[PDB]
Amino acid sequence: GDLYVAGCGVWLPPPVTTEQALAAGHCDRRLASSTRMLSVAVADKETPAEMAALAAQTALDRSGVAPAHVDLVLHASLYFQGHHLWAPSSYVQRVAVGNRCPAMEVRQVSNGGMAALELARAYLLAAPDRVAALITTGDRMHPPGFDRWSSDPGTVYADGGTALVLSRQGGFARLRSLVTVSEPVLEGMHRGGHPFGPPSPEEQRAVDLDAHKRAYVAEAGSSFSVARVSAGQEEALTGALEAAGAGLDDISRVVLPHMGWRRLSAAYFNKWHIQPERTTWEFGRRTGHLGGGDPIAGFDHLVGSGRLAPGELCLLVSVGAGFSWSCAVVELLERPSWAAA
Amino acid sequence: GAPGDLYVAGCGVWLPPPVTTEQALAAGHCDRRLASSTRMLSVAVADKETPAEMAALAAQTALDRSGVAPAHVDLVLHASLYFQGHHLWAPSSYVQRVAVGNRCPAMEVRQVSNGGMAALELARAYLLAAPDRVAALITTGDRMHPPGFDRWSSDPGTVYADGGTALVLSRQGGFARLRSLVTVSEPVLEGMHRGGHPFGPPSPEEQRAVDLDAHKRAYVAEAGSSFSVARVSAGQEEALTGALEAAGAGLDDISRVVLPHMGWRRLSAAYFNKWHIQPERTTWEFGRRTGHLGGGDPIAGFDHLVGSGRLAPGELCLLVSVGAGFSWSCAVVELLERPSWAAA
Repeated sequence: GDLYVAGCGVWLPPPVTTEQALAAGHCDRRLASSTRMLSVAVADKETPAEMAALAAQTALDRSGVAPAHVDLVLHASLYFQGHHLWAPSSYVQRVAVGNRCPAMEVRQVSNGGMAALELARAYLLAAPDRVAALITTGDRMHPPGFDRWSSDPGTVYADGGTALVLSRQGGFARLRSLVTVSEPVLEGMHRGGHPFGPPSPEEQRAVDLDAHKRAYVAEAGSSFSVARVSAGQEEALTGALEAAGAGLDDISRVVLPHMGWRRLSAAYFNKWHIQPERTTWEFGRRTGHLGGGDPIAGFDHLVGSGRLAPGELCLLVSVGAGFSWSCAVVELLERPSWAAA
Repeated sequence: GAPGDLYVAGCGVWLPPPVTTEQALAAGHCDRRLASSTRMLSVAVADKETPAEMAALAAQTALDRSGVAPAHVDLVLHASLYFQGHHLWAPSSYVQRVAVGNRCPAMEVRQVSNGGMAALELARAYLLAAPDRVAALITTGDRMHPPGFDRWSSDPGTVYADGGTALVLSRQGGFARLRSLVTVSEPVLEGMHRGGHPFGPPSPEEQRAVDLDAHKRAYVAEAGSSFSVARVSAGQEEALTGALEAAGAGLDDISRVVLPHMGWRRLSAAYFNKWHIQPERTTWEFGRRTGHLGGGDPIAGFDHLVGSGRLAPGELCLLVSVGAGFSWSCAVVELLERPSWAAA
């Protein structure tokens, strides 16, 4: 009883070029060069749930699934959703679905999209009469709290929404495997306070992940850190491929996080020895890191541009602070009508 | 019991020291009118502890009491409704590192004040979706401090507490059985807790001091007071009746009702004068000394009832929870035995 992907979609605001960022002083020459980012999607006034809802409408329309058959709505994100004590998943449900199933947030930092997929799968499988689930992501990474170029140097953060419709009934792709790996010993890498003590008091101040990474490594050790990160990634990869009865050579396209060149090279290209041309590198480098929606955006790009053929397998690769890793193997069954040739 | 029965195997809270209404009056946080309308006696307030800390502390109590091995914890879910202290950081992973020490998936679930029950819904699904799974840990934690939040006036009529709660859910066994759990959603009401047009897109970000009363008035003006009240009422009724019917029970069959830790005025309008039940049959006295624990009230309330021996074997408990959105969850829980951590 494998599940299906029935629809997917994105809403991306207009790109800002690396050239404009250089001219505005947001990016410097070394950072442009190390990341090799071409542009990043940047929202003027659209808010995260707004962008999530626009993406959901597209994904639902494409899926053909009726509102009455959406049994769950999960909205994932990693940054402030705009209003405290307010329900962004309810906005998404109101705007994009119009139905009355449960709607809630799921977060797992940059692995939020896949985390929601894990829980949505369980939800659909937990009762015989359930049909589809809507997963969305949305984030808006603006000043003063965040610097999309320098809060986490090496990765350039985008504004935008993504959505996927998961179904037990049918769809244009089959979810062949989905595996999540957890190394919570690394949780201290993304906060202040002692890595093996309680979190430091809250600031305030703009997000600065580099400062926390340096402190974590100083305490835990560089060798320990790198090895444990590599191990988690390896476990998710191998876990997902084995569960689908596949090897990396059987994968036609790999959906990777939208990190800069140097990070992807270290984590993936020079590690697994896969070619960048077989991945979503070119798409990601124009888009930026979409909170927890990268693997949805990248899969959506691959399918919509006809780069994936019936019977071909796609590997989704996602990671977030925590750390958590998810990999999934998806088999494309048919080219959907919204796709290009 | 039967296969697919779910049980509460453990629970616990971590509550920081109470600040009395008197202290709040003296300090200017509260005026005598709010004190009188809410009838609050005290609220749990943390000095230095952060939300995941309090969650992990509560989780340690709940896991120890449950006697469930870390290897048998198949999922960790952490619910909350306010800033967790560090952006792009994983509070659920902190809870996992500190309180569980294992490698199952750990994530956050949020549904505002209904978060604990939303996490319970997904925990239940996760456990039932695979034959081999055993237990799941659910935690809540929140720290409602200035300058971002005013626990007495950010949402007048409810006084917010700092603290953590936790519950261990199991397919294997426990001291209580989950007889039903039902969640209701009325998303037409989402605009009530935000700026922007209630039926248009949200207004730009507001990290600033939270002020719900302002957004609520705006909603009612556009949507209509009559519409607003009726839809809130209907959602609450659907969750209640759905949970009772699913359990084979009527309200008369319920020994204790776990209510949100709201102020007396809000509880009277939504529950006491509507359902015609007595405060003594609810967690009113506990809540009025505790305050609104983010999405964790029904866990703290159930924990209180079991821990103080108020609930007896064979008796049924009704959990009542609600959050902005709006979302409602009700659950019927049957106490099977008095656990060893309880008194009589």
